[PDB]
Amino acid sequence: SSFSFGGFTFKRTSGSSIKREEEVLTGNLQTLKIRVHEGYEEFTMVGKRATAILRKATRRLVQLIVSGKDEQSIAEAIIVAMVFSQEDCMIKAVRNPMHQLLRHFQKDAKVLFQNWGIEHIDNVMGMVGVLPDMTPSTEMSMRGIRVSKM
Ligand SMILES: CC(C)(C)[C@@H](CC(=O)O)Nc1nc(-c2c[nH]c3ncc(F)cc23)ncc1F
Repeated sequence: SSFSFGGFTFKRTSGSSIKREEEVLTGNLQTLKIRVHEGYEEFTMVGKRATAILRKATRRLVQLIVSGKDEQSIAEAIIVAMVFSQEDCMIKAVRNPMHQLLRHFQKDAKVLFQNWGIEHIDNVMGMVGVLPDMTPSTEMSMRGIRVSKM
C-alpha cells in the first residue's frame, strides 16, 4: 500500500498508524488542523533523484538515511521527511495543510533546518552527517539525519 507526497513514492515497510485530527501552533502562533498519524512506522521514500529510509513515531522523526544525486536532491528529500514527520519543531519553523507546510518549506528551508537541532554522531562509515547548510560533517548532523553514498 504505496502513496505519493512531495514527488516521493512512500511505501510502509513496517508498523502502523491511526489518525487523529489535531490542532497545532506554528511559530506565528497560528492554529492549523492536521491529521496526525499515531504510531511507529518505517518507510522507503523513492524519488526520481533521491531515495531514503525514514523511521518515525507520532510527530517525531527517529532516523532518516538519505541517498541522492547531489546536495539539492538530498535536501529536497530531507525537507519532505521533516514535513512528513509532523514534528513540532517543523511546525514551529513556520514564522490539505501538509501540502501547504511542504510548499512553504520548499521555498526556504533555512529556518526549518536551523530550528531542527543538531547532534553529535558516531562514525558508522559510508554514512555522513549533514549540517543545516548542507555541508557534510563526520562529527555532527541534524537530529536523526544521515547521508548514504549512491
Ligand atoms: C502524505 C499525505 C498525502 C500528507 C498523507 C495525508 C493523510 O494523512 O492521508 N497521506 C497518506 N499518509 C500516510 C501516512 C502514514 N503514516 C503517516 N505518518 C505521517 C503522515 F503525515 C502521513 C502518514 N499513509 C498513506 C497516505 F495516503
